[PDB]
Amino acid sequence: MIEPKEIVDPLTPDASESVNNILKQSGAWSGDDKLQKWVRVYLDRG
Amino acid sequence: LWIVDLNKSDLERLGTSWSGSITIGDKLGVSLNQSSISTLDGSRFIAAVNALEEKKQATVVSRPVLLTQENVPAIFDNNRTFYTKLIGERNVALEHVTYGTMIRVLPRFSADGQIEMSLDIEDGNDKTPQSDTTTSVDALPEVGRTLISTIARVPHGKSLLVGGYTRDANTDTVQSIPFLGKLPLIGSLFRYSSKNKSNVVRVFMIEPKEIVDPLTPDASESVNNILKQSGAWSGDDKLQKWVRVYLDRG
Amino acid sequence: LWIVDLNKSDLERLGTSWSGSITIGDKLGVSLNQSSISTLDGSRFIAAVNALEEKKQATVVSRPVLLTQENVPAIFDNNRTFYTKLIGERNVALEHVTYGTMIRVLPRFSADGQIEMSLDIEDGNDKTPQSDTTTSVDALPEVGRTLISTIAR
Amino acid sequence: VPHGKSLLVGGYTRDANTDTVQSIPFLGKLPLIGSLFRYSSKNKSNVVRVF
Amino acid sequence: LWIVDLNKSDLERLGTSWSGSITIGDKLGVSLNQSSISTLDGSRFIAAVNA
Repeated sequence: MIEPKEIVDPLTPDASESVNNILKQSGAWSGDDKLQKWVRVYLDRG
Repeated sequence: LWIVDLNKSDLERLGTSWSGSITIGDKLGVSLNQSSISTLDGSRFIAAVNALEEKKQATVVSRPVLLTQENVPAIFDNNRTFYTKLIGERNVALEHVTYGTMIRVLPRFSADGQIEMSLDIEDGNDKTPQSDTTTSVDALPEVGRTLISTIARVPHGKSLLVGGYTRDANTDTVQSIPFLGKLPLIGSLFRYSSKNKSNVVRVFMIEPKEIVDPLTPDASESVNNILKQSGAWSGDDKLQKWVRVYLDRG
Repeated sequence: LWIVDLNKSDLERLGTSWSGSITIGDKLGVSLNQSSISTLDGSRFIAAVNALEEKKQATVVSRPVLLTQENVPAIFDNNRTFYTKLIGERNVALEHVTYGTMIRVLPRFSADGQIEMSLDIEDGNDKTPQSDTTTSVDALPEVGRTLISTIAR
Repeated sequence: VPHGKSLLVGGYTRDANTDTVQSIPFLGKLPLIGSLFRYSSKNKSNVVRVF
Repeated sequence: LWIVDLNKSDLERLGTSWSGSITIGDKLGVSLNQSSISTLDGSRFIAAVNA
């Protein structure tokens, strides 16, 4: 079966906001690390 | 680029299954649920019992980041090469396969401030067959890949869903002996029942943004805090400071 | 694109089947429902009994999603490659087969607001023969595919 | 880049968390004997590479 | 050019897993969580423990 549709708006909530809820729930989150926060602060700027 | 991958599973087996042969007084023999009887003539009845109850869960979130300019093609690549020895005589060669994450993008600003991109995404890994059989030592890395080629246009700071894949499944079997499987307290030794369930989700998301400022704090300042915290710092050495004073001038 | 796959089954065997040989006083022998008697001369009668009653059910729902623009061909691909070692001498090569889900679409808006598409769908998987025989260790992945090529609006 | 400043060119992160639980269906729920039949594993990783 | 690479991990296994064969009076045999019984007919039950 085929079901097409037209996209006019971006994702809500953002792609970087739904991932931070997956990592906190599954327990794989490491944004609170003392050693890795010196470099992950560049990538998670937004 | 975000690559989110989730899994879930369930499994339960409980029951027996009778299959064997017998020999009754070297003049007549009785088989049960078999095809070959002669090579299993000296054996006996087998009551294979199964009991298991399994749960599972797995999340993987991977993210490559790449920086480029307007109208300039860029490549990020993180691969793995597998070399094999084709023992010929004439055109002897080292043949190789390659698999891994790979992005090739060509960004461009529109008139409104949105960013249009021409994407070529590949995300592959190595699928493993059973390790106990002989085909794990030869040149058989079963590779599974995932290719996406499209064109999307996102505003500055927002995001779009480019690809995706879901899969749901549920199987269940029930076996029994026709009359003995309905006994009240003895009939549990003859039935059999299995189940299965899985839920897989993979998505690909794109989030571009515009860079106008350099890093703050500097790249040589965030590294000196990593080396001091992890204990790998050697800028206080008596012997290596005569040469490391040229490189760490700033 | 939705790919729905359902199954159902039923099975019941119940009964015996007699097939064997005998030797009566080293001067006459009696066979029963056989063709070869000489290589089964030292054996006996066999009463193969079968008893089974099986039910089954299986559902699979798979769904690939792809995003593109007007008049732009796009590809989604989720495959699996099987490498084999053809031990030749001259044109030695790694030969490979490939199977998996694959969509190639070319969307286009009509004048009324409907979306016409030019589809090329492939959905394949790996069929498995009996594991106990020797042909499970060589390069025999029996592949079954499903190809569809059409135009819909 | 300006003179003396810096820029982030590449990058890669990866996070993972798996956990399995196996048991025997009835013997795995005994109070003091049922520990000899269960099984449980875990895993976690966090990788960061930058250029 | 700076190339920074960090890692982290965690792992814990605890439990048993029963898989073996038996022979009861040379007329009937019982397997448990196996596929091949004939080449493991002279063996016993195995309780693989992990910690």
